[PDB]
Amino acid sequence: PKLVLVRHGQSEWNEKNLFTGWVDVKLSAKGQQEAARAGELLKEKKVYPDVLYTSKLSRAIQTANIALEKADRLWIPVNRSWRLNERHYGDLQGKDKAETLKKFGEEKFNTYRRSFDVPPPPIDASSPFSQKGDERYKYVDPNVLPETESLALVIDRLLPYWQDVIAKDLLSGKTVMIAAHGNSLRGLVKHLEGISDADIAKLNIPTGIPLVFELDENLKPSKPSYYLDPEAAAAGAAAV
Amino acid sequence: PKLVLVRHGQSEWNEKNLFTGWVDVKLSAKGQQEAARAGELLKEKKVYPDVLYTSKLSRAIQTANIALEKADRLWIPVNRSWRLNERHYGDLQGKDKAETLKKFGEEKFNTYRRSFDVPPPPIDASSPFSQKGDERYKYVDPNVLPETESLALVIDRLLPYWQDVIAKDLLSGKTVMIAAHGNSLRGLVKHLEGISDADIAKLNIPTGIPLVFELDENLKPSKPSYYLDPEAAAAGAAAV
Amino acid sequence: PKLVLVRHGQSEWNEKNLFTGWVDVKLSAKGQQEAARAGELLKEKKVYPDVLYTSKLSRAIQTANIALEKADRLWIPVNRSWRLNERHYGDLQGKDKAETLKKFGEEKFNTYRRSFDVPPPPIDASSPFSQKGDERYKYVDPNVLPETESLALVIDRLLPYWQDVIAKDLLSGKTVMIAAHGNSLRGLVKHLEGISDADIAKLNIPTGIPLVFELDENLKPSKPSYYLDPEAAAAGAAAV
Amino acid sequence: PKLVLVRHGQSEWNEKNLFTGWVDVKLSAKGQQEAARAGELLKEKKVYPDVLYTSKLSRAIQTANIALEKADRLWIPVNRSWRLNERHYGDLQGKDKAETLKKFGEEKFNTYRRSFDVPPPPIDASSPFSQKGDERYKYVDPNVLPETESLALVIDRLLPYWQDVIAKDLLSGKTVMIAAHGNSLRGLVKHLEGISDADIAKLNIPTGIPLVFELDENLKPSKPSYYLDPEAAAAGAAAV
Repeated sequence: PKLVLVRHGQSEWNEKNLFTGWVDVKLSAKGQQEAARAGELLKEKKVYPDVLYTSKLSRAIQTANIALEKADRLWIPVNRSWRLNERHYGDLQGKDKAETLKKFGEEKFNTYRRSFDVPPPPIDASSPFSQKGDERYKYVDPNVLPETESLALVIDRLLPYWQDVIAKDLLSGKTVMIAAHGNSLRGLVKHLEGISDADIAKLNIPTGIPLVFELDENLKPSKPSYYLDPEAAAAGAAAV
Repeated sequence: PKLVLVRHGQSEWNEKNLFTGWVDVKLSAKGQQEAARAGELLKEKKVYPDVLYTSKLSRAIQTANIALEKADRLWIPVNRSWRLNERHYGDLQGKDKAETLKKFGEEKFNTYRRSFDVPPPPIDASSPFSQKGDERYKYVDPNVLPETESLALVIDRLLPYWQDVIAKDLLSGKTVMIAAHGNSLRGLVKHLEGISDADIAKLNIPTGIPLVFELDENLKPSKPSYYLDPEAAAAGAAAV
Repeated sequence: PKLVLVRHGQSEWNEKNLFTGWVDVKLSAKGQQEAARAGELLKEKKVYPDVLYTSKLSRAIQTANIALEKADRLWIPVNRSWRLNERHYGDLQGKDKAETLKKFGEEKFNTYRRSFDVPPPPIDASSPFSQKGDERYKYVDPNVLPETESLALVIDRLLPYWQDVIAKDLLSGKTVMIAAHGNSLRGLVKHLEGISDADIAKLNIPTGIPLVFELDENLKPSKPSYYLDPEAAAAGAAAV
Repeated sequence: PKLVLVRHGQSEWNEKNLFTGWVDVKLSAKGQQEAARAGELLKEKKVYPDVLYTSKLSRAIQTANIALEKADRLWIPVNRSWRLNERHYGDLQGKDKAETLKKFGEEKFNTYRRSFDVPPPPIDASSPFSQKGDERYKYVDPNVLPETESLALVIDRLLPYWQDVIAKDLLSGKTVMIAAHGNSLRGLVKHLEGISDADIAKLNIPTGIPLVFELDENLKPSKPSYYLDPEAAAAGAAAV
């Protein structure tokens, strides 16, 4: 089976230096161009997805819609799940990254941003940046929607969706495309590749360049994953 | 329940004067702006669909994607069906409308364009504009795909989808949005309003302006349908 | 692909000589044994369905449940639809077949029972045997539910389900089993085999014996259909 | 919302004293009678489920089919998931309970049978009682299918199904019926009622008597759960 992962490009809050998490902000103008590039790469390299999965956040959905327009595959069915959403940033949602760094110090800042298992403080329900009660989550058990998450917790809520729903299409022979976010894709890669809890902190997935996995019958990589544009495939950080 | 209908704006072949039918062309630049306007009207009139239905033709899917981005409702579930597709134009697909008019004369040309039950001539299998074997229809019974259609035949294949699938959402209390095509929407409007076979030749649905039906528990209009921009009505522009 | 059709065995009103149609009666004791036999034949002939389709009438659902228990395939997915329902018998539902014969004469009685296109008289709304407002049809467009049907009308409402939903499973390589009724299966067999309007009045499908179609990629029979117990064929018993 | 839980009655292996786990054995004759009683109780007490969820194990599916036949609600849609299956008994699958008790001692026997978090030893893939490769699990990620489970592990794989799928129907206003097994229902009850890790070991759910939960908008009990037949509702053990 073949799995294609696309991380959305810059959002309007990334350009203003604000932590986003589950706040539903749109792509910036550069983000829209990165999505177009992703779709041009699917077309140039002839990777034609049969089914699309997205999160419930607009920035990843806009990305997929632009990419699939460029790759001429807009007609494919689409499924969306909260379990592919970005990590919830707790009380850091809506805060300035430079102001947060000065407030907490580099140590705490880097623990919140990149520890495997230390989540940022929980957000308050009265906060304007809380998603409690948002309409797009009204049919999910209200007790499972997070008030903060670490990457470990993202993985725990992402896996069951991979196991029962995405895997069914891969095992049926479909090429699946996932349009999602930095932490939810980092979580999935950790799982497929078997990256340790300590090393995953160092993994970065460039924005806007599709990552392909060729998997065998047990859904394990049959060869190393590869980006559709290796040169551009970025290891030099954007912000991290 | 509430139903919102949106006809896509101008396609790239409408700009070039060619009959499109099931050929999968994209929106022109004007078409894209008409889609954004439909989205602005949804947002301005506070009409917020809970589920989207599109045909399998890119021009309607692009229209919904742009509209829902402007209405800020990109997260809603999306279902697609061939039964919402434009009428299949048979052997006229890919043909110049002026040349066709010169070749068949006014009388035959307006019959093919607007009779209720006389279809255009069947497309040939060789034709570069036939959709036989197209990947997006591979899971439908091959025997039901049309080689040509009249409005009457469009209605016969649309209604079973309306009866079991769209009706289920409407009867469950969802606001449903349909992004589709001139003849498939004319077909549906003929059914909801009880317009005679003689009279729907005169019905035209403007491009890019959402048409709202408020329906009762029997799925019959409880009040007249209305456009979200009544002033801008009339489809007599861009071809009468 | 492979399709397996099973007509339910005798209902409790068939035993009492009453026209059933959409009235939801249960299997008789004999009917239950006929369902177990169909299951034994599936298991003995190694025909193992991957998905089950039933109507919304208990007698066909009970039949599938007993059969699949005997074939050891109870875990497969199950889909139900009103479009697989028996023909609606109009004002004849709940009526004694002998008394009806005495009241309309042979000629009118055999037309109603077996013409292709003359339906029985419409049921009245008062009737204790009408299904109007029945909870199991509450999510279908109320306007499409029948007040009476002929075989021709059964075929018109069955085919769209066959074309989009059952065909999708067959074209995906699933073996599909349908547990349904004499007229809905006669309707489907007329379509697959190309039996004329004059000739399907003579087609009878025995109760409880699975009928197998081996179909090609166009969903046309690639070889003659066959029963799993050819010897026991003929539906001339329990009414000719 | 209203949730109804039914534990299946005796299987053919329970009567022979063998641990079952995921081995797919059928109900005994007493088990079939207990299922009929469950359905008679739904009818007598007027609890009419709108949707059914079952595991992928025949004993729970047969239970539901018999119960729904007695309550006259066979037409309701049906969904099945491996996540509602019984606890996998690891290497104890297929072993005699008395022979296992003498082999291990009461201490180890009771840890394996009722500890919250100590699973029995893993089963071998070559064992005849292993479910690795079984056809009904072929579309699930092969890496998540267990080789042994404790109740803690059952709960971890059951919860995501409850959170996204079952909860959606409860939140949509449907009365849901779950037909499942002792440990998967004990897991769900632990979660809804907030029973501690140490106390859940003592919880027993009688076979064949529906347990009803009346839940509020956050899916928490609005009043204590109750059995449809309190007297019979058994606390005196069957085997435990």
